[PDB]
Amino acid sequence: GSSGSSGPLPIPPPPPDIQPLERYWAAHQQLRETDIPQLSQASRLSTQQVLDWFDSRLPQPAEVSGPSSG
Repeated sequence: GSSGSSGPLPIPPPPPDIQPLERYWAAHQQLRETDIPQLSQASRLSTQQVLDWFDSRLPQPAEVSGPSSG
């Protein structure tokens, strides 16, 4: 945790964590406007990032073999 910056910018920030959404997804498999901002903060991503993450995960309209779920 630190702040402040001038001319020469400090080293670049580390990569985000998708684990937060990965677990939550398989855990509940339901994105909520309330869990959107809460999760995004964990994965260190933008509110839009999480929205696209789940949206992309969801079953898109297309021809698929047939994944066994239950």
